[PDB]
Amino acid sequence: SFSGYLKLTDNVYIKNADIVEEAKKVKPTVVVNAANVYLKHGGGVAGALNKATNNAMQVESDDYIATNGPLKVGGSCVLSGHNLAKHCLHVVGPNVNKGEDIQLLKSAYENFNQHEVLLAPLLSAGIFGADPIHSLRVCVDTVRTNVYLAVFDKNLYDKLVSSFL
Ligand SMILES: Cn1cnc2ccc([C@H]3CCC[C@H]3C(=O)O)cc21
Repeated sequence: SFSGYLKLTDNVYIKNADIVEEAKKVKPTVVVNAANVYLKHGGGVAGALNKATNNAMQVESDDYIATNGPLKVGGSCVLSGHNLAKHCLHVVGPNVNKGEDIQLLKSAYENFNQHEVLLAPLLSAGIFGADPIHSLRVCVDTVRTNVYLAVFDKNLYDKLVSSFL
């Protein structure tokens, strides 16, 4: 099971870890990808998860978009977790660097409530351009299921713990 996490609330846990390395160790039922609407997994968490699957995540994702069209910002889809997890929940948080509405971050975290336990990154933070302190606050105030957050950047992890209310 999950180890070395700091408990933040009744249901939210956090650790300074690379989500690919965590997924390889734990083999969680669900790993969350920080996806975009086209499921083009180029960089950040998505680029890292897809590389760890030897591009199988991108081949599956292209077939999903060909059949279904793009996701909505704030939406999600459940696809295979390949060699990392049973499932991958691809969730699209708003990208502030593309000018998207930060108010959609709560809708994006609501997708997590459809799963009892998840390994996840902070949505909309990192290269998506939003404040990670705000993303952690929306996560705690929105997700009711058990979420294990992997924060890759050590300096960011220390900042998030020290500023958590
Ligand atoms: C590259 N990579 C691997 N595992 C990750 C988990 C998280 C992240 C990003 C998501 C937004 C906040 C940022 C971070 O926690 O440092 C990137 C990762």
